[PDB]
Amino acid sequence: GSMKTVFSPLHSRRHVKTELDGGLLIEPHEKPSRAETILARVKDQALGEILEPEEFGLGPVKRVHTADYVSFLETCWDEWVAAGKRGEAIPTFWVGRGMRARLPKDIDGRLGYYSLGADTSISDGTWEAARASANVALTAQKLVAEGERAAFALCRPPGHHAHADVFGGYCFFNNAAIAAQAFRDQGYGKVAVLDVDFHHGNGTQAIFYDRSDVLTISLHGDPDLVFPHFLGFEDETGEGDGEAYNLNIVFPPDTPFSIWSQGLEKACERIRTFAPDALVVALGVDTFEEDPISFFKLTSGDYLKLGKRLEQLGLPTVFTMEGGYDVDAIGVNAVNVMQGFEGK
Amino acid sequence: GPLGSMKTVFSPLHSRRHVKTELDGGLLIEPHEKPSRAETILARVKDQALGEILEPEEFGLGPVKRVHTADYVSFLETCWDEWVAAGKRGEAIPTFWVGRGMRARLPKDIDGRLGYYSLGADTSISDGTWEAARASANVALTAQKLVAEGERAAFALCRPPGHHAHADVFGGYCFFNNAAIAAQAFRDQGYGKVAVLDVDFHHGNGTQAIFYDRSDVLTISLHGDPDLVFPHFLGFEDETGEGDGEAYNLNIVFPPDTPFSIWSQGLEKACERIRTFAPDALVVALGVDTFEEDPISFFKLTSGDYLKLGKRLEQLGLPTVFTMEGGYDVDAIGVNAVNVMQGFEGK
Ligand SMILES: NCCCNCCCCCC(O)(O)C(F)(F)F
Ligand SMILES: NCCCNCCCCCC(O)(O)C(F)(F)F
Ligand SMILES: [K+]
Ligand SMILES: [K+]
Ligand SMILES: [K+]
Ligand SMILES: [K+]
Ligand SMILES: [Mg+2]
Ligand SMILES: [Mg+2]
Ligand SMILES: [Mg+2]
Ligand SMILES: [Mg+2]
Ligand SMILES: [Zn+2]
Ligand SMILES: [Zn+2]
Repeated sequence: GSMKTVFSPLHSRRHVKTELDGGLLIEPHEKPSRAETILARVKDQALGEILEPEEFGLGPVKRVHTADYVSFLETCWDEWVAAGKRGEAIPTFWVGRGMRARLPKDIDGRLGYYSLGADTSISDGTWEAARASANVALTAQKLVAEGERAAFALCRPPGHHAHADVFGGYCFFNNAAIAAQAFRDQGYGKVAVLDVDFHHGNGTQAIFYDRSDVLTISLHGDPDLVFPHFLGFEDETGEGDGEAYNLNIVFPPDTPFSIWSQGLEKACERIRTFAPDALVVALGVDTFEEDPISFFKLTSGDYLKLGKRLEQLGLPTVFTMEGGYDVDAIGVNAVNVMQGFEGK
Repeated sequence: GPLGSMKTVFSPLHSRRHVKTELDGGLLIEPHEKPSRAETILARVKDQALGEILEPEEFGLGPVKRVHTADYVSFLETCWDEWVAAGKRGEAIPTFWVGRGMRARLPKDIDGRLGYYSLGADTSISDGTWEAARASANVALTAQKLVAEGERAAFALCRPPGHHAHADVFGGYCFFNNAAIAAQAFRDQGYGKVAVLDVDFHHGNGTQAIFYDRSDVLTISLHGDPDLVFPHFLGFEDETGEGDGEAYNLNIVFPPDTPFSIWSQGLEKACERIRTFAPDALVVALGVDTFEEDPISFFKLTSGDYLKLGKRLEQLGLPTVFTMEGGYDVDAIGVNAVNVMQGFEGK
């Protein structure tokens, strides 16, 4: 069975040089070779047709992200350079506990207001790559809505950590949330977003937190121990009409696929009772045993089983690429999910 | 000239805080809040024979914990050790924090705790930060005791500074809110009410937050517009307190190129608010980064204006503790800070 992949070469326009890590500025983990290695394996395995995204404009993006946030991402680098800063655009101050969530005028204050971390430098081309990556997800969703059983959105930058008006965790536009909202806007009554990336999809959770029409599930490492730290706990089950439409399943270091799979089954069962009309899978392969910044122990073969189990949900499915940082295996791992899904 | 009567408290342990990196404009550069700041001010204290100089008494963490939460104090004692133990190779700097929409929930990992307890990433923690912050609170508390025991005023030559630290948040180069700690010590010793006046260029956000719902401590700050400058998310003029504290916080905000003539009009307003409040003691959070030559200032105070500031503060007629806050160590840093004390003493 074949599956189409949407890939944009514009991802390379985001090529930052610094990442704040352990008190030093290091080479960034979320680097362009990630997207190129997955794309190469897609070709090598003849998974299916590869296409460039169509341009949907900011309309579908602003169905999820606030107008102010979108404007800020467009002008942030220019404002940063104009203000005389010499590094890449990195937050120095933020709304600390006890302060007001009030938007200030200065670039440093806006940059903290709209962020949850300092590891996600902004520079020239970030706006364009974030736009292109959102259009990648939207093209995959159009492919599925127009007849494809599934499509692979090879997004870079990733998306699942981005709130309606907060960037961080290498994410700017929540590609999965945008594709989910695209389904809803096109008449799909109910959408599930399943987050199998190693880290919590905190952005997706926040975006739909008070809603029952989009079910949000994430499996991830314990946020007591890893990013995002301040969301992702198992007591976060929604609010208002969204109560019982968010589900976090956390795991500790050294978790093997046998145990992680038990969490997947719980997720799948919650999807079954929810009975959605479409599925968005925010796919990260940083659950891999050789991932440099994560502590699960999945093997490359386990990604074939993952894709097989997702296919058994029987839903229209859009895969949005999130994390995964072992550059030798990232291509093999991600395409294995797709090949698993296609019965291979 | 003869030795004056304004005593200065100074701890050599301030040099235990001596960090190598500061995040600024996307670069890790040499920090702006250097040990030479306190040494150069101290040299002017000696050179002007302002008064006796003494080392602080050790008061212990008790008076610190009248202002700061126990969890936060424990965090600052262990932060460096936890950071090294987790394998980080740089100084201890927040990478993630409680962004809008996330929970104010304390996590286990050192990275999460660093972010939970911080409002900024320009304030690296390293070895000796705990000890220097402790010594600096003791500097303020020794100054408070000197005034409680009979002195009209004393100068707490604190480093690191304190006015940006909340009960459980550090940032803006500050760890323990020395001014607040001294204000609470006045209160704990039977002074019915205390006013804390912040003349540093930046908003005293920590002090405001600490007493924000209280009427027994009046908090006033003059500062550059937080729309433009740190701390950005507090310090606006509509923050007037809450609950019992309503009308007991006053922020006085100024734009770029503000001259002493206009800054003094806000100082007159602050002094009037202190007069009708009628406190039993006054704590002045003194920054000299209002100086026209301070690299982060956009006020136009001259060195002579600091003499006029000190004279005006004396006219309040209050028992007064000065805690040293900000001010870059351009050549005149000590001239300017000590000018405040000499003007208070009648120069
Ligand atoms: N310098 C310190 C950064 C350490 N790592 C932060 C964890 C972010 C996880 C990102 C991800 O993998 O979930 C995404 F897909 F969004 F990129
Ligand atoms: N790399 C970014 C830091 C730029 N600096 C602005 C905020 C520092 C204000 C501190 C102060 O002057 O109020 C204190 F008294 F605490 F020292
Ligand atoms: K996840
Ligand atoms: K939901
Ligand atoms: K001030
Ligand atoms: K107050
Ligand atoms: Mg600024
Ligand atoms: Mg390897
Ligand atoms: Mg950590
Ligand atoms: Mg009275
Ligand atoms: Zn991840
Ligand atoms: Zn200052």
